[PDB]
Amino acid sequence: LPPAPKYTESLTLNRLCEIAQAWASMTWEDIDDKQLRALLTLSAVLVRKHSKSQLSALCENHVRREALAQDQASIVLEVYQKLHSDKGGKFEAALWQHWDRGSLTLFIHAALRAGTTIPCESSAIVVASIMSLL
Amino acid sequence: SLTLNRLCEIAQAWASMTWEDIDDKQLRALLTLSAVLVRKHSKSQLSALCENHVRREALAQDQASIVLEVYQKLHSDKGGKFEAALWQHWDRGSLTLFIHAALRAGTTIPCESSAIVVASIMSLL
Repeated sequence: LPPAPKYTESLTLNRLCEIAQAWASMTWEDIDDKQLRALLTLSAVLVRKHSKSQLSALCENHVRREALAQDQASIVLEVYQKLHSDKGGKFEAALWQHWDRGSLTLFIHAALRAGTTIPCESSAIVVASIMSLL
Repeated sequence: SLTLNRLCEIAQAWASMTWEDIDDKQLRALLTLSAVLVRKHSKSQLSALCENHVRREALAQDQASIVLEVYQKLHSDKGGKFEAALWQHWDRGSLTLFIHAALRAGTTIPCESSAIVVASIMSLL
């Protein structure tokens, strides 16, 4: 336990969140693959900003807003876990090249909706503690 | 509830205000806010926080290691264990300055070290 110390436009966490939420609330009926590829990277990073305790939370926000069968519910949770653990973009890259690009679009979009919408902290006493600052 | 976005709006609102008139109740909540916010950054960016924290505080490199240690131990923390130890062990002033610098640095460093990931995400602004 260590002693106390003795005496334009960057991608801050705040801006990551504003981008993710801005795009999550849009309709994507005109995006090219460059925008989708970037949305994929945004969504993988956004997942990694959540604690893994909350991984399940994202998934089952995702399952409910998209009305998925246990078939895809299982797959969705595994994808969130493989993105949360992803190193060097290996799994992300596999997703981009191998998944059907339209189902990958639906997944990316629902992932941005879940990341900007679930609580980032499960413990209610931490939630109340932080929210007392107003 | 406490989404990532509102966690950030809170941390940014408080980092940019002056705490010359806050009680220990507000400070204790602020320490918790900064531990959560540190945990939102990837572990590779810990050093970035450290260097911002040192440079904005005009701290000797002597202290840099100590500062980085605190960041890592806040980043590791489960059950608020280390957070609690820190709170009761450090004096109010050292703790105020560190928490405040942590809210400035946490809301302002890039959250991603890779320039290609950064350019890709920033193509959507």
